[PDB]
Amino acid sequence: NLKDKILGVAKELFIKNGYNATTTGEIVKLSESSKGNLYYHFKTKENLFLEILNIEESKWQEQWKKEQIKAKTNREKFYLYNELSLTTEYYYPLQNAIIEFYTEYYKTNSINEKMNKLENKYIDAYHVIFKEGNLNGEWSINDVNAVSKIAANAVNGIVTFTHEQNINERIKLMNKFSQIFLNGLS
Amino acid sequence: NLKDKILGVAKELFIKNGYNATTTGEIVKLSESSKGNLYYHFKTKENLFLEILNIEESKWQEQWKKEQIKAKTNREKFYLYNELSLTTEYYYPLQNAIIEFYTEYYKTNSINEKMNKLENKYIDAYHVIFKEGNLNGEWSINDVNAVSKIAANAVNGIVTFTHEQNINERIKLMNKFSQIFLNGLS
Ligand SMILES: N=C(N)c1ccc(/N=N\Nc2ccc(C(=N)N)cc2)cc1
Repeated sequence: NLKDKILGVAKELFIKNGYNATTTGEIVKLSESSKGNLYYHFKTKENLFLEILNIEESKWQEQWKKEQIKAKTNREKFYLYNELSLTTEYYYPLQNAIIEFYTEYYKTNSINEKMNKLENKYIDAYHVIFKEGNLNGEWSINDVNAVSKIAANAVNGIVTFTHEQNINERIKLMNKFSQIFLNGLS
Repeated sequence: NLKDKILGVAKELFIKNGYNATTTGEIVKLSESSKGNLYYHFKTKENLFLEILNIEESKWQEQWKKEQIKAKTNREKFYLYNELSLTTEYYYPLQNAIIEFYTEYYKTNSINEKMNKLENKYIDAYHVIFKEGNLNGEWSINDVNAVSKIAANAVNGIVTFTHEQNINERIKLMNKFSQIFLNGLS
């Protein structure tokens, strides 16, 4: 709990003021903890942030798990998951601190390491969809892992580098993509 | 040179660090110049940055012109463009910085105007490729502009969120993408 309290307050601090501006000092006092406790649990702000990202990652899976029920077939799960990724991030408060964190620790392979363990989790989503899709003759892919890293990053790029147009156009495009992509698998 | 020497340093700081990560003070102190210098050419930081992007963009589209000749069909031009994006030292290595600048300056329409004019060069390459492919009868695209934006963004995605993996593993994925994508266009 004192650990959970820290992660909760930290999450809010990062949202209201960003990664860089937020100090462990603030986190320490606001969660009524201590530098020692914070160190014992996370060692560094970087690690603390990675753990928040971890928790967020879990919630996203939990969400997806109950959200994918609206998609009977994997084809649909592909469509839905990509659309969800696009819409939910449009209003994800932590997104900014993440940008800040990423573009701040992508030079050090230290933190860059644990981040892939994290990204892998986001790719599993696809992995499952593509594997499951195979065992249902929805398509036939022999290099799942591959196609999965692709869908993951292709989708993230569409979500990340299309910031300017109205939300409908985006969803329209993202869907066009899921269509094209799922078609090139046949 | 002077102006051109600034652009050179800034370009490095924007990559080696980030948009926000680097300030007008750094660029100056690390160029033997002084504060009250940048004006007629570099009035503001957002101006200096947008300038760098303009450069890198044109240096890349040019390299592509002097390299796409090795691709007889447009099908091959697509693969080729996507592969090179992984190896070039232009534009793409500044995507991280762009992301920040785009999510922290997409309000003042004074930017989104010029900022988006730069987004047309980005998707143009695919525009030409996809459009020409229609004439060359290699495929049948109706919503070229959409596909171009989609391909462009999808690719930037595979390029940006994999910069920490075996450079050849990347080429591999990217090629699998190009394959998957084009096969979907028909
Ligand atoms: N195949 C991967 N390594 C991979 C998989 C999933 C993934 N997901 N998101 N990545 C990601 C990367 C950067 C940002 C950002 N700060 N703009 C946001 C998200 C990123 C990378």
